[PDB]
Amino acid sequence: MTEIALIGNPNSGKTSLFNLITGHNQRVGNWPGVTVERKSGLVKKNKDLEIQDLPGIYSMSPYSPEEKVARDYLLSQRADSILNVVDATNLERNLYLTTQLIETGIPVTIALNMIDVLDGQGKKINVDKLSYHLGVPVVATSALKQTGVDQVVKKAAHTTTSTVGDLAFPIYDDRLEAAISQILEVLGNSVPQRSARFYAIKLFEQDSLVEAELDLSQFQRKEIEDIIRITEEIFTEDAESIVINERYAFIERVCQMA
Ligand SMILES: Nc1nc2c(ncn2[C@@H]2O[C@H](COP(=O)(O)OP(=O)(O)O)[C@@H](O)[C@H]2O)c(=O)[nH]1
Repeated sequence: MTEIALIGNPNSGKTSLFNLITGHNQRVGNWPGVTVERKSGLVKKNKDLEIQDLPGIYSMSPYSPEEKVARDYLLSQRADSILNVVDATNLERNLYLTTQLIETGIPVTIALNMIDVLDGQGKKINVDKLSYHLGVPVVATSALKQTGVDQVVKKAAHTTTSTVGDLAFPIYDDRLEAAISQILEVLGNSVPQRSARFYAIKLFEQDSLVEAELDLSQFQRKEIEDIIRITEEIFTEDAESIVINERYAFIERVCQMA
């Protein structure tokens, strides 16, 4: 019925949560022809929902096979929803992947895990103000104390590709936004409308996998090269770095509440 994808940074509490949600309704196996573990399973309480676990990754780079597995699954549109496990204690760095996940076009829910530790240190997070400015639902969870779990799985199940109409994509500096829009318009119907922005930013970044597994015309390829060149001249920096700078700048802007 409903396909929810669990993903986040290594040691954010993925396995911990995954175990509490699925119980022993788990199946361990293979991603095709890749030396990467594949596990999935039914939600213990709502048996019509299935959770597909994804590799612990810091970002959708084209290098490690763990990230090719994650990129491919989330762009296959098999998942109805993305349940993002975020470490509360290292909130800033965790959101880096989050911004990339949102761009896939599959609705993202944040399980702000390890909320118990946050209290011990003294640091606080405004869950309401964070959620709104980030544009995604945020449910504080603790895999230790076992709080927020059922509340986040419920949120995830109701935040799907068939429920969500308006998807707030992280808006960056106008100069980069001009480029994304220029790449998008040129792409036309060559990319899935949902994943359009993911592919657009990946083409700007000059991503190996995206370019290779996309049959773009001579006209399209030339136009995308021009846009990249001029944007590099405007920012006086390479395309990969403009995007990295823009993600963190957005992350600090969102942390105007935290
Ligand atoms: N205090 C606290 N610890 C947690 C919580 N969730 C996970 N952990 C701890 O995080 C460590 C790694 O958990 P794990 O699920 O393997 O992280 P993963 O690599 O994302 O799967 C373990 O030692 C857990 O005790 C939590 O909500 N609160």
